[PDB]
Amino acid sequence: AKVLCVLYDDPVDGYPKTYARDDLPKIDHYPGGQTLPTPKAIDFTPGQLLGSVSGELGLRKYLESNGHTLVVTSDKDGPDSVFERELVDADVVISQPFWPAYLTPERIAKAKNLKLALTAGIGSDHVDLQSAIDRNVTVAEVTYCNSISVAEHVVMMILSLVRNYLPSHEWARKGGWNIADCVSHAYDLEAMHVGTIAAGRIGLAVLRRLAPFDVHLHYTDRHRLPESVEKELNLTWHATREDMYPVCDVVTLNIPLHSPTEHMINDETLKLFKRGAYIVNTARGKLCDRDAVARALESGRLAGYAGDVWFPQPAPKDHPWRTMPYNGMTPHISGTTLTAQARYAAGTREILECFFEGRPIRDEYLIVQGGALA
Amino acid sequence: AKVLCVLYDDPVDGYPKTYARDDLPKIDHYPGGQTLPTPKAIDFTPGQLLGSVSGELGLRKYLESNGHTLVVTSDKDGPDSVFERELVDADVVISQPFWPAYLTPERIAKAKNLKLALTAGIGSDHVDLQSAIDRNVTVAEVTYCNSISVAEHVVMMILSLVRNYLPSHEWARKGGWNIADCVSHAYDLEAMHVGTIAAGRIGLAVLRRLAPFDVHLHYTDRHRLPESVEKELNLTWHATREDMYPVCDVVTLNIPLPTEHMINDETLKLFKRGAYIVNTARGKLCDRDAVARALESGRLAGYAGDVWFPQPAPKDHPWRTMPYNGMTPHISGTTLTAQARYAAGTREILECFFEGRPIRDEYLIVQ
Repeated sequence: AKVLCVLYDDPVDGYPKTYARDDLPKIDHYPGGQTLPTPKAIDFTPGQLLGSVSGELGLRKYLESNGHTLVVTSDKDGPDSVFERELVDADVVISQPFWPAYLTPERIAKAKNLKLALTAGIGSDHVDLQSAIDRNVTVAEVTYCNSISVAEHVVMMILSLVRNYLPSHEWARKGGWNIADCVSHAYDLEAMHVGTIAAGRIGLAVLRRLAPFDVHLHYTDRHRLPESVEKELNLTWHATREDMYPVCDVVTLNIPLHSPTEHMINDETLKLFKRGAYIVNTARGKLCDRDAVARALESGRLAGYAGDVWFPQPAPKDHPWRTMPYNGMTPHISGTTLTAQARYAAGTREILECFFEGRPIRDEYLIVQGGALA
Repeated sequence: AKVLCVLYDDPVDGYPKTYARDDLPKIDHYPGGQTLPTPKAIDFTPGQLLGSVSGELGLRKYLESNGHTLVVTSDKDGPDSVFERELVDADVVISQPFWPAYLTPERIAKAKNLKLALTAGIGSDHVDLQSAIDRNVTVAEVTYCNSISVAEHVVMMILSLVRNYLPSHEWARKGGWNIADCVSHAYDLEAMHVGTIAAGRIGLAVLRRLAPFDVHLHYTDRHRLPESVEKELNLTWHATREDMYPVCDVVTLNIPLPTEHMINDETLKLFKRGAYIVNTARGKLCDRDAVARALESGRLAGYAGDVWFPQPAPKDHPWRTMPYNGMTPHISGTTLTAQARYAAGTREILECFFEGRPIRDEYLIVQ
């Protein structure tokens, strides 16, 4: 079988020979009881860069020693890409949400051998599920692999925005001091009101991490949490987003998106936010209208905006979110720390081991199986 | 009475006319039950810049309407400074740890009217306590005013170091993308081992905030915590600092912090490869060049903090540009929120002092 794996580029100075640490902290299960990936062996050392082209998710020795071929590339866009060329006979397709190879209906029609579409990470919005069903293609992902990673990124960005960390650090780097210039936009997070639009794996990990900061926690969702959990973390429920925005000092947008309406945060909806509110958006770039946010930060209606998702993606070099006032942006990297890479590389092999050996793939990994959802 | 108050400079662009928000979140007491400052009135709006010379801690109308003198200045260094010249007849001296007016024994000897040395904030290391004791000068501070602020700064700096936030943000700002350059030095904080050198108001606030991240918490101190509290956060006790270093992925130095170059080339050999240090206690707790060398060789994966030696740091201080630093200027306990609290506390203390009523017990260092 031919396995076609799309990964992002190597570092500027080349693939790393040495790393900052020797191993990763021991973790056994996710919050809720789901165990970490359980392949029968790995050919990488946890902590290596696996999501880049030279890392190959640690898969080559496993597949080549079993008679399979592995084609790794970063060229994924357009009909003339390496991906679309190798896709015609590819049995398995692997890519990450951070550098995704889209399986459009057109492309699936061209994939005459396709049997398995594997997401090295979380999310399958790049895969047309209807075409997979019609072609009996299995669609799986490594569920829960980086949910905690995203939650850490969010809490860090909340603190950085409220406390004015990034301009303050620049004063240190440029050789200045300027205490008053640092702190005239700096607040404590304590006792602020923080709300999340979804209480999933990410949203609930964020809620638990914000609690000891003595903030007032709010949330909306499709579906309420048990009042067991609402009691434990002393949460306020809102039936709609719009009911939650005006009471919140900080709003975080994560997945799952109940109603993915593009531009659901725009100039009109931003009138519902308190003056000087903060938004942290890791869900999707087009959830917020690009210029409404930029206007809001330049006018002071928003006191800060941070996130790692953009539109378009990757962002052009003059994207306003790169340099607008009081932004805490990073590239799309939050769920691909070296730690998260070890988990979804292990999960990728566990899925490939189950697939090639004819064993059942984990129930929680499956999105589409044998011609229907799973 | 003449009140001499030293504050830091206004912003480069001038004193602000408008602010990012209209008010501050309501807080009633600190962890432990101590209530926030309770002056009989404040003449400022919570959220204004009060720690700069034009902010004046909101005090001028209060002191001038009562017949007092108020001299505000930012010139505090050397014998020819406004502070040292105005100090000879000063009854009250006020300054913040972030821009401290040092009360040396020489200066205290020159202050023939001095009766109260007030810290707009926490800490009196800039005041020679023996000279204050020998001369019946009261030393007071606004206890607990910014302990939570510092603790937030520490957890924020820990996350930024482990996840490589600042180089990642720099790639975005410069127009790059470079996912692998961002994340080839980025890890999760979950399940790491984190230890603190002191479990005081700050150190214990840091521990409580790290707990839901599923880290393994360690600590040393002069006195153990109650086993009620050691349990709540699954703390591991260490009798000495040295015993704590080798098990820690992250080490934080907090006050009340051998306390002078206790982190040096010999001591750094006790740390795990890829350890992170966050130092908000004092700049000299760490040897300046031993830390930088450790970052250049890869023994340390990150160092962040807001305290330096010397202070303010000269423009070529190595900590400004060394690899994997998360430094800020000395600002962690002077957010607008903390300013509102210790400006109110400063007035509460001055009201008690001039009216002859007892100062709060928890405010007093020397009486």
